[PDB]
Amino acid sequence: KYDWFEFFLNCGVDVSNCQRYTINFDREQLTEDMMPDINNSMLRTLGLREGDIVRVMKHLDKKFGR
Repeated sequence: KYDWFEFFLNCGVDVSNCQRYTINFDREQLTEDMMPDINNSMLRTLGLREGDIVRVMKHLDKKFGR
């Protein structure tokens, strides 16, 4: 099972939100292979705060060379 908590922490998300977002990603069946498909709309659907959407997308864009 993918460690979403570590991923959010590495994005600079605050520890409380890391817990909440991990619960949500796990429940909603998000996996590592889906990371290239993640966009702002989806993160908003998954309940991320606007600041955290920015942080996570900045990380993913850097990861995937965008």
